[PDB]
Amino acid sequence: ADTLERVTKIIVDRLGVDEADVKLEASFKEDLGADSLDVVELVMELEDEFDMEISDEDAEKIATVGDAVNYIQNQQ
Repeated sequence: ADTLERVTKIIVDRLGVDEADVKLEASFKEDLGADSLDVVELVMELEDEFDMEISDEDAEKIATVGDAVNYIQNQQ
């Protein structure tokens, strides 16, 4: 609930560009054209929002940025 919307504000406001590029099924690089840095970089600020241990290996090896969102619900 607050997690998704929270991450959505972080992802969208960041990799969303015009509020739409954000996509869980997207690899955050070839789908909505995103830089691997800003991508996992946005998931790092995300780990600080809900206090998580997402490292650069998470957002990168994670099934998808969305899984990162699912990663937060797994801690709640």
